[PDB]
Amino acid sequence: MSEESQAFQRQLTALIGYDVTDVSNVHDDELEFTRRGLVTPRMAEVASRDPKLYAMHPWVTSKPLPEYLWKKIANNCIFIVIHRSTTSQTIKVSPDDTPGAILQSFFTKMAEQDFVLRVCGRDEYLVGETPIKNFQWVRHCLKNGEEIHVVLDTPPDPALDEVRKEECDRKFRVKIRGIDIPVLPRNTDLTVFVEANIQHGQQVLCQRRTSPKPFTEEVLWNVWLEFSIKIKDLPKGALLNLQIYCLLYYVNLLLIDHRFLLRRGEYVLHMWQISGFNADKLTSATNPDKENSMSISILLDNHPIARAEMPNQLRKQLEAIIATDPLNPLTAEDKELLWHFRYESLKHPKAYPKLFSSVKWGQQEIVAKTYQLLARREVWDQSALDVGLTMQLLDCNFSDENVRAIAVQKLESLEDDDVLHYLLQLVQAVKFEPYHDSALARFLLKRGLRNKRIGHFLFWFLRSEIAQSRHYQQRFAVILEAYLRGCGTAMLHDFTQQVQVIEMLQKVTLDIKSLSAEKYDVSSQVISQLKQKLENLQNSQLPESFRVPYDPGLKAGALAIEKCKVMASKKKPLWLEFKCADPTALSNETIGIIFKHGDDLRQDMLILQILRIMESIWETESLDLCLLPYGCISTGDKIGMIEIVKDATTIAKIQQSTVGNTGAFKDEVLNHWLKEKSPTEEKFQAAVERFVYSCAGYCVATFVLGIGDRHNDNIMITETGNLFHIDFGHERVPFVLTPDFLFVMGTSGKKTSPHFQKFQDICVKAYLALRHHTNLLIILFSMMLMTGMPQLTSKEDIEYIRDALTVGKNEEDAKKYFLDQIEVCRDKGWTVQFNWFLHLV
Ligand SMILES: Cc1nc(N)ncc1-c1nc(N2CCOCC2)c2sc(CN3CCN(S(C)(=O)=O)CC3)cc2n1
Repeated sequence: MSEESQAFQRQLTALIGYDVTDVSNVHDDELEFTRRGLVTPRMAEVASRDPKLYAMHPWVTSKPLPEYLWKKIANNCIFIVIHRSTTSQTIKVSPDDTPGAILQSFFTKMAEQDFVLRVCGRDEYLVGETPIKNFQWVRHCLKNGEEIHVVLDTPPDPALDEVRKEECDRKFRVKIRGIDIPVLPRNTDLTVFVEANIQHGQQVLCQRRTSPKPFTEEVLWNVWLEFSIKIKDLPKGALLNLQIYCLLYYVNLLLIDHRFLLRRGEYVLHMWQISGFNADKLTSATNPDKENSMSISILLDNHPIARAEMPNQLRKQLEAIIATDPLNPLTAEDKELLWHFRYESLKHPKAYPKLFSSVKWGQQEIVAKTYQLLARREVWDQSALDVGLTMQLLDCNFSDENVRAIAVQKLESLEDDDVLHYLLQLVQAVKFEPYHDSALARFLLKRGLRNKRIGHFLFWFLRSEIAQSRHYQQRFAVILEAYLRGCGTAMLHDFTQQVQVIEMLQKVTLDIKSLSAEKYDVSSQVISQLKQKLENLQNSQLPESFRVPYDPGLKAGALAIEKCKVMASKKKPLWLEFKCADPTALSNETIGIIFKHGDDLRQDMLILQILRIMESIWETESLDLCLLPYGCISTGDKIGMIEIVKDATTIAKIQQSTVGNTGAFKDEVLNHWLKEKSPTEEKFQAAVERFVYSCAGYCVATFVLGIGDRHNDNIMITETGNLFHIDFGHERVPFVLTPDFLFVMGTSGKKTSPHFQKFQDICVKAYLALRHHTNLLIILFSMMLMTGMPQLTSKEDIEYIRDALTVGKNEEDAKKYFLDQIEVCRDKGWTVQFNWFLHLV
């Protein structure tokens, strides 16, 4: 390597948080093979992308402009203000106008083709052949009733984006020699055995055990486990799962490797423990900690890898099967039915998941017929993209390259707008890939290199996992390094600044938790310290500026120390606020961010993101439920940052405001509070207006996910009437619709107001509109559970959501069912709200 070539990797490693060159936690070369694998897709994409558009990353959408935003223009005319030094002219514009089309208009109307229309305050540009109606920023503006302010400045230089110059029939069998652990201790000497399983996509193909022996730090068997599957019947991506019961430890090994070579020889694998089903169990990675872990020792010794129409009534039997949720499990009679009629099943795209689950992948001949089936793909290829189907075929139930590859094929037609919607879940879905290199891994790579916004979020999502997942940090690290090597020095520089900032801040956050009561209230001595230490960074540490990781358009400047604090929580998160480093920004409002250690924010991200998906699903049907999914990025182990929504108050505090007698609750306060924060009667009804939708919004969403049973503290509202929930870190009620809410709406205990009619009316559309994507939500959710929560019941836990969405019912029985939830609120008022801790001591 070149000397300076090695100062780079060094750079890359500290941007990643893992050393992708290290080879001390491998027993083969699949990861290095995969660094090399991706060089071609990396370069292929770097080469093909437009320098000048990649530079500006215009945020754009082909979707139609929703009905609700259409009424927001009663004139087929849009007002775009333009700024240059002092003065600023305003220009009438048409929804269909174009950036070029108005730079030209601007010059004409003025008593040249080498500038650009940027936004004030942001690195967000209005550039390229898009209708102005189709720029995200513009659609966001019309929503909130804000003028569209744009500065005329010169395009950024593609030079800065430059990328550094790239330089038998034998039954299979396995010999278990022994296990070994440095220190077992627990209590009683329960016997112990191994469980050797041959798995494909969680499907078990075969199973064997060893004579149970009482637990001792060393245990030797020398035993050959004689499997039933034939060496030649082994399918690609087939794991030898090895397990230790007394379930204490597990480890995996791909039996067929990354060059289609059957595995062979001695292996000494270091096993993972079990914390007092989920995707960590599937990992091909071994435990880096070779000092404390249990160890299994094994030996392989065993290469290649080369008409008629249905009756009228089975057809119906089949169509029934195909017409059922992603969970409703298949019986052998189902499975044999889908298979005998592979070809009729193939004419229906929605059958595909179920159909490829009906494959016996422990048989060369039947896998072989499957690929023939995949060959003749005319009908799948033609179909519209169902992100649901696509995702179901990427989950843990499929471990065949070819199945998975045809799903990723289907993603290719997603525009960035949508890639951003599903990016997080796709990145988590990489966990279910048998092999480090993969269609999906290469697709995520392509799309981040093609679009700086996707590149940005892709970086954090990957860095988030590497940082806190030993099971997958290796595989993800290889993919990030892949990314980082083609994003350009422009971006590499932003990531370096961002990584600096957050690391300094995370120092400050933990040092503050250590110095404070186990929970009780911030001392004055903390307020001193916190402000003191921030100033101690504000000088010659904190970089000048940095992109806000949850909003990469926004560049934070210097801290506003006066406005910083430690939050009186229980953990001690930081309430930090920054000046905006952009002078062009037509405001003085700071950029608030919270920094928390002690909550696993990955759950929060996952939830915030589903929330976004919901908001776009209602977009498809012309509905706007005014959610407020604030930004929240996970950065490390139980540690990350959070956006501060401006001018929002907890509902707890608006109640607790008036005495706040631990729980004496009054129905009047909210509506009063709104008028206080509303100077004119005008802006008030607009607040009541929003509340209705915002409230309606969260009632539906919150219920569906089964996180609707929450305390006051964790629900906030803006001075401007937007209600929202927070803190989605992990008798009853369906959701929170307290009498104080209903008061704003007009009701007061088993009555009906004009606005409450409205409320119900909204909720029902919203509930119905979501059921139009039942499949989508069931798959997103269940994937959430496997890759995001603790170890879950791969039946019991997920089952809730099916019920919530009232699967297998008509719209009436379902609308009814929801209205009944509305009622269980009006029957319990404050009771569990009041019950929300009456427990304290
Ligand atoms: C902590 C946390 N963890 C997780 N995972 N998720 C969310 C939150 C979270 N986020 C908040 N945001 C501020 C508004 O924008 C959105 C975020 C707030 S405000 C609050 C009310 N408070 C403001 C006043 N103070 S104080 C005196 O500490 O400043 C009490 C807390 C508690 C709270 N908790």
